[PDB]
Amino acid sequence: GTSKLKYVLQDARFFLIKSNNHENVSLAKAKGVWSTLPVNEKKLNLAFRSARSVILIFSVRESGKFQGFARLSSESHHGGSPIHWVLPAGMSAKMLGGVFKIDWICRRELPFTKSAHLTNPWNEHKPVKIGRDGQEIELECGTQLCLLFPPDESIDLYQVIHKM
Repeated sequence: GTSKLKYVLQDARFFLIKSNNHENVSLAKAKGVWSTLPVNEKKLNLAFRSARSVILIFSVRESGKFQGFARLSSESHHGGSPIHWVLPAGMSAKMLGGVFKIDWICRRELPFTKSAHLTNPWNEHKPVKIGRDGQEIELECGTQLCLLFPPDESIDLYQVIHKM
């Protein structure tokens, strides 16, 4: 069903994540972590304290798809085991030093062709697929986008709900 999913998304904030490569999204799905550049890291940390749920919606550049979405379960932290991110050109490991823990809500993909009817008021009403890494997605557009994903029957949102 979708009722627990809607409860998790109630009054959530949504952020678009643009990964330059598939490897890092696969690592994130296996390990339940994400790292981003400092400008977005600060924004996510602020958002985490402000809303019952902060949702990251992942898209790998050039893939034409979203690869899933996840909920922040922590603010960023430094000093753990260095995550073996594949680093884009010009990006240093220190730039991804802050690690967020995430709980995946859906690990299925969604093609951009299926979200063409959704525009983001916080990015000039451009289709929600369009946006820089870290672009915030307005509540209604983000909720509807998440509800477009195929159900991920492997995930039990009961544990997620208890962290809210």
